[PDB]
Amino acid sequence: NAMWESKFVKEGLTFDDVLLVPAKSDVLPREVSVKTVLSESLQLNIPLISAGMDTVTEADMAIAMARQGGLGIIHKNMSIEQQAEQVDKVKRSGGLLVGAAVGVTADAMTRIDALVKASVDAIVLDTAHGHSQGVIDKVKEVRAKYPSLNIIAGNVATAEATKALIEAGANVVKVGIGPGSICTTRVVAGVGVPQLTAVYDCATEARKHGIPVIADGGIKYSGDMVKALAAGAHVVMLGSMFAGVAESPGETEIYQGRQFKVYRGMGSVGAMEKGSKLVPEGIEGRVPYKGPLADTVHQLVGGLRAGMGYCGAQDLEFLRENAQFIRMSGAGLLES
Amino acid sequence: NAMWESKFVKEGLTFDDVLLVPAKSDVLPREVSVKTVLSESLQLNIPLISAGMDTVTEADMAIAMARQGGLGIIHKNMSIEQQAEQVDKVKRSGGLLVGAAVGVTADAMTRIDALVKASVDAIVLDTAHGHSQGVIDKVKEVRAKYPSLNIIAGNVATAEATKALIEAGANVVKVGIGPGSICTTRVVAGVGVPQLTAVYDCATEARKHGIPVIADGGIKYSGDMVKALAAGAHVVMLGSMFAGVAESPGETEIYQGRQFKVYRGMGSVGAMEKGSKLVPEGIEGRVPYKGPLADTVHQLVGGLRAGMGYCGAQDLEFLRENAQFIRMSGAGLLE
Amino acid sequence: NAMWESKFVKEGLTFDDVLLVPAKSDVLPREVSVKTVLSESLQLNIPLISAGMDTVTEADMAIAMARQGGLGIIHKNMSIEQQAEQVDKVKRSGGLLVGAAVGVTADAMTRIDALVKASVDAIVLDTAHGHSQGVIDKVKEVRAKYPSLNIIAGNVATAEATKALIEAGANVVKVGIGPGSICTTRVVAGVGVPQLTAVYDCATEARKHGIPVIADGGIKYSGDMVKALAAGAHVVMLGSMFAGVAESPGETEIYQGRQFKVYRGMGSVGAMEKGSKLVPEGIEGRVPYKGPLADTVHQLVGGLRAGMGYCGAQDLEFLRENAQFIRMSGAGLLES
Amino acid sequence: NAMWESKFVKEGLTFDDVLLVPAKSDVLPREVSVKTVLSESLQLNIPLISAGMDTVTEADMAIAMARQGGLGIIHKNMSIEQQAEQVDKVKRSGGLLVGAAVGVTADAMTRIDALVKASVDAIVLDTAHGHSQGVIDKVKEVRAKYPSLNIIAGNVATAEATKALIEAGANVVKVGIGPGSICTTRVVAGVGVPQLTAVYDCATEARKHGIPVIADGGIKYSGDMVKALAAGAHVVMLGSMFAGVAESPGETEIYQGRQFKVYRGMGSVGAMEKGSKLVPEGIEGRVPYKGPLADTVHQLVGGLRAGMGYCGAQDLEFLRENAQFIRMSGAGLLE
Ligand SMILES: C[C@H](Oc1cccc2ccccc12)C(=O)Nc1ccc2oc(-c3ccncc3)nc2c1
Ligand SMILES: C[C@H](Oc1cccc2ccccc12)C(=O)Nc1ccc2oc(-c3ccncc3)nc2c1
Ligand SMILES: C[C@H](Oc1cccc2ccccc12)C(=O)Nc1ccc2oc(-c3ccncc3)nc2c1
Ligand SMILES: C[C@H](Oc1cccc2ccccc12)C(=O)Nc1ccc2oc(-c3ccncc3)nc2c1
Ligand SMILES: O=c1[nH]cnc2c1ncn2[C@@H]1O[C@H](COP(=O)(O)O)[C@@H](O)[C@H]1O
Ligand SMILES: O=c1[nH]cnc2c1ncn2[C@@H]1O[C@H](COP(=O)(O)O)[C@@H](O)[C@H]1O
Ligand SMILES: O=c1[nH]cnc2c1ncn2[C@@H]1O[C@H](COP(=O)(O)O)[C@@H](O)[C@H]1O
Ligand SMILES: O=c1[nH]cnc2c1ncn2[C@@H]1O[C@H](COP(=O)(O)O)[C@@H](O)[C@H]1O
Repeated sequence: NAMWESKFVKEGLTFDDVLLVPAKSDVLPREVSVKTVLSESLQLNIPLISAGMDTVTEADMAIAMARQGGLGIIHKNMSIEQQAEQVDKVKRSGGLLVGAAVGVTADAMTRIDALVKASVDAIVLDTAHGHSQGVIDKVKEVRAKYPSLNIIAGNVATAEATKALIEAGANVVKVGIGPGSICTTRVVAGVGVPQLTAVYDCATEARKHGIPVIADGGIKYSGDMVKALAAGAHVVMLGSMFAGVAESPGETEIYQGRQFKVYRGMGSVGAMEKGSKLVPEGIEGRVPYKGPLADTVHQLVGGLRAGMGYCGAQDLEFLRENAQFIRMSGAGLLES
Repeated sequence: NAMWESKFVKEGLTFDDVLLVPAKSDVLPREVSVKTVLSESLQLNIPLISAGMDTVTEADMAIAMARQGGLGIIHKNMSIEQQAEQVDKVKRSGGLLVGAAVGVTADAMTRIDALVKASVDAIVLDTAHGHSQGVIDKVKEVRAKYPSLNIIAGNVATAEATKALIEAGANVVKVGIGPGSICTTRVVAGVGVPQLTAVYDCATEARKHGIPVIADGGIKYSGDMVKALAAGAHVVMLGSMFAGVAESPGETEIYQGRQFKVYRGMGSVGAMEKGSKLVPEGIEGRVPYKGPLADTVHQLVGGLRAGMGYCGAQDLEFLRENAQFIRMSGAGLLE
Repeated sequence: NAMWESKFVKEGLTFDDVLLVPAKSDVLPREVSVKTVLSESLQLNIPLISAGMDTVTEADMAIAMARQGGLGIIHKNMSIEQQAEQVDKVKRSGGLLVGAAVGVTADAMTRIDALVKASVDAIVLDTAHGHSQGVIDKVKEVRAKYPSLNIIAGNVATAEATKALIEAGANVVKVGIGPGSICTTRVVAGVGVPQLTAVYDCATEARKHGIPVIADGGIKYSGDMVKALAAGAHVVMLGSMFAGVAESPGETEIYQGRQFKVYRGMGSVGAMEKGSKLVPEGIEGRVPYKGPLADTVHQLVGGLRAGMGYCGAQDLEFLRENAQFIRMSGAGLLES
Repeated sequence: NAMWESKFVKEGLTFDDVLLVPAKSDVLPREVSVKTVLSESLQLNIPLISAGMDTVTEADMAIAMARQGGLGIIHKNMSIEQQAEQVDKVKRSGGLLVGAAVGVTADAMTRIDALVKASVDAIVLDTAHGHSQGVIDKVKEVRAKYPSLNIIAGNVATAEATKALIEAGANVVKVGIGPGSICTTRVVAGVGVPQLTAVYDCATEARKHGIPVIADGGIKYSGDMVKALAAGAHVVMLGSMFAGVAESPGETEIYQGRQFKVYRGMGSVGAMEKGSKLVPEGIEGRVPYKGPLADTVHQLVGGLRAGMGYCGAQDLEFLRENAQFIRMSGAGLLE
């Protein structure tokens, strides 16, 4: 019974547990490169992806993101025709990159075919639990039919799950169980891995195969994004930080003379029903209207450039490979 | 001086200290089995027991629990005759399982004979301190007279105490010193053991004998329940989470339009008064009314099923044996 | 430079860091013994001492404490005649034990002589910093003149300081730098030792010589007292928990229809001036009126009896020698 | 892959993490020496420097500091001619010590020549990132032209950076990346080092060369200052604690009867605007007016004297070399 003895051995770190250590630098924030290659046909100018959620990304959001040099994932809480047309809407807007989310269902192959005929640039096969035979089988199935299509699969949190996805044929792994700002998985199911540990463990494995990972969830400030990249992610995915912006879908409601938008987990009661007996693992809330996406992105990327300047990272490869962290106690959060 | 040198060596974890790690799964939440076997004559469809507290479980609660696949323990803050008819009332509802609390007093044997006569399915011999000669001796005496009766004995929080209860004749051990929501033991006495550490330590001992443990107390969320089962408990006992439901004893009070219900420790001033020099070790508060028990159980089991889904646990045995935790700092509890 | 390398090696625990582990018990709370022998002529029925502070202990408080089986220390913020008469007042109240505080000053010997002529039962030579040549010299001086007098010296926090006091001739060591509820030493001077660590370290050393220690400061609940005893103290000293009671000196003022009493550190601005260029290391505040001392004591002792019942301690010697602690994280404070 | 494996090994402590341990003392607080020598031509009576920030130090502040036995750094958010007359104003007040901030720009040498001409006692070459080729090269060039001028260079937070600044010619190193009260670096960039760990790491390197360090930032209480000196700094620099005093630049604002003063990071939007594409790394707030500098210094030095009293430190060298800390948990910060 080795599993009995190992039950409490693992330790995990999240964003707040840690800081990046400054090192010798020859490169100003304005002159560092923030480009990343997820694959030969998916090269991003900035390492940011907007979440495939129904209160985050439709055509308008994905267009704005692609123009900033990033990528948007069109969500799956709409019919096949609606999504294929959302993708097409982005592609016709001047050779912009776009991705699209698909559930591991019977109709997945149908949906994917329409998305591919619409010339999608990457499909996202993500469930709440990526380390499942369902996901593995679907990825194998899609890979066999579409040898050249970019497949992002997730979400996972372990090296073991990362290996299973890579061998099933995914060329990008999305990492994150439990860190979402709208996520209640930790409270409902008692399940999760602190996000910095998950990213580093998954990346350790992925690097062996030259596969990139996406850090998905829990990024609350630009500094967290720099941390997530330095822990080994090629790119980060944001929900909450993008939900307040003009280009995100949803009405801008006014309560108390303050403009707000609705942001909700895809595992919330409302979302789960638009996606048609599980217990909800997400909540529904309001975020402040942030204005146009461009302002949020320039602030994020600016945070990252400053981070890279301190680390002496000329490019993101250096950051992933060489940046060092120092660990602090909870009292170390107050000092900041 | 060996004991002097080891005073501060031990470390313990509570629920908020850890998360379960996802693992290879091929079983959906709806497909998983949540059945649990405590003995060959006490088999539960869901791993949930309602606390034997005078504001949590009487016959109505025990009936609603048995129907959902769990078990209620009829509290002992009432006469022998009152307790025996409560038990018989539950059994009247069509062979439902029911348990009954018994204190450790010279009274105890009389009460138990009445509960056996009324067909209890299990007796709970529990005191604040399970690792005491009094409790040991009473279990010995009860086992001698009733070879086949299910005896649950607690509360304990160490392997050493678990072993003692098992050797006396308890076939189920109840674990938890200090974790309860209404418990002031750790403030008044300075005594307690972090509940995941206690469950795991007692499980480690009890497994050697094939004896199940109950994780008793401290469970606020359904995730905490999944953590308790994964740390080695067969089943959990809840007071707080059940106290506001319609089936629990007690009047629904209305303050400022809001329906409340009173919940108190059995070591509170009020409870100790009803059950008759010790300083109180429990408080008395109000919890929100929550409607029918069924709605509360369904969310709990749902949370558990999601948990087993992420773990690949096709049943509770896999969960106890295989699930792995990861530990985090307090700053990691904020996400 | 060994001291450079060792600068950050020590770890310390306070009350909240820890819990007592239940063990096999044959003894009910009502039948355990809480008596302690500090010396052949100073035997206490309950292990409690009230602080020698000007808002805590005068004759009335020391009388009430002695009758409960404990001990009160008459404070030194009064003239010699006033204190000698305060002591006498206690002794004439029917053979009650009493102690008296003295500062390490030139006039210390004068004050002590009057206290001894008044038949004091123990003098307390405590300063803010007991590990000082001033305190050592005074203790030697008093021991040489009064071979039989009980001398409690403090306050100290290390094994080294405990050894220095014991060898200078103190027969009881009072432990505590920084844990006081009214103490700002930690914020003003950056100086302190977490109280459980200090008690255990000091006791480890004192046991070698058969000398008892007093845990002084930081006890906020009865459980902390059980912890302090289990960490090796013979007895505990309380300030704040006794300052609200009827027998404590000071006016009972009413603000908002609520009765309050004034409690202040002896290093506070107000106290330091009644004791006649240092920076204040204590504050001044209000505590709720608690009624008669008897109620507070019965609650404290009750907490301790319950603690002993859980530990299976028939007497305090067992608790000191055998009780085991388990350490918890800060999240472990919430569970309680 | 060695760097990959060591990503998470390092641990760091801040002020709230530790306390100083009392030790054998025979020296009273009034008897202790708080004098500190930075170089043979910059000797301070008290180990305190006011920050070179446009809401902390101009000539009035620098004069009041020099009189108390410390030093002020004239900030650089003003023209060369303005800075040189500020410096000359302080020197006019009877040979008081004064320092001046200089940015790392092509401008820098011109400004420094004007400051040298005005008789500065020390120049502070400091940027957000001290461990940069730009800063190294500028110190090299300044040392070459001015062999005997005191050069303070920062900010840094590693032994490696400390060594680099020393080899370039800095004779004093300023330490602190992220600890400041108005600093948002750790949130915007994710970058920083816990201030006691940084000071100690840089001290460890600098001692090998007999070079002093300044602990810059994060000091809220006088105890924090004692901790910084004991972790190996010769002296501390304060912004926050000095910003509300009468001598600091800035108008006293009155809101709801309460006198406030504005305090902002030099990397705030407002400061960056006055000092002329980077994202802001500092905030702008108000601190309470605190009256004369003298009252603030007296409490600080008093706190320090008590600290050295408990430590047995008859002087600052003993404190750096001998004082021992003890580490505590966050629950131990609550007492
Ligand atoms: C209802 C809940 O919803 C979500 C949870 C977390 C992230 C979400 C992101 C987007 C949309 C919904 C999300 C859920 O899917 N829970 C859940 C729990 C355990 C599961 O285990 C499996 C599973 C296990 C083995 N094979 C296939 C699926 N699916 C599961 C779904
Ligand atoms: C008043 C307090 O009540 C409770 C405390 C904790 C959990 C409770 C759960 C249900 C009902 C009451 C509870 C108590 O029994 N305190 C207490 C403390 C120490 C004791 O030690 C012994 C004991 C020790 C040795 N032999 C027999 C009994 N009984 C004790 C009772
Ligand atoms: C003003 C401050 O007051 C107190 C601090 C802490 C506990 C108190 C309890 C009762 C009354 C006053 C207290 C103090 O005494 N500070 C202080 C700080 C360092 C000292 O170091 C020495 C000292 C060192 C070496 N020899 C003799 C005395 N006395 C000191 C006094
Ligand atoms: C805008 C920000 O301002 C400050 C940040 C932190 C401390 C401050 C103290 C005083 C005044 C301004 C401060 C900044 O300079 N950010 C920043 C971030 C990274 C950098 O990296 C480099 C750099 C790297 C390599 N060579 C030259 C410069 N300059 C940088 C500036
Ligand atoms: O309801 C849900 N429960 C748990 N996680 C969710 C849910 N919906 C979306 N997520 C995840 O949370 C991420 C967004 O996290 P955020 O950037 O911190 O708001 C998404 O990209 C998903 O990976
Ligand atoms: O007053 C008491 N003091 C300490 N523990 C108690 C008291 N009353 C009940 N308990 C325990 O706490 C459990 C319920 O805890 P809860 O589910 O966290 O509210 C019960 O099953 C008992 O084991
Ligand atoms: O002003 C002071 N500064 C620091 N400690 C003090 C001061 N006055 C009294 N003390 C200590 O604090 C103890 C009281 O702590 P309490 O029981 O937690 O309130 C006293 O017995 C003294 O040891
Ligand atoms: O805007 C800024 N961002 C980060 N650090 C700053 C900024 N402005 C000043 N500092 C640093 O913070 C120190 C003052 O910190 P304080 O004493 O904690 O308020 C200064 O001496 C600078 O080293």
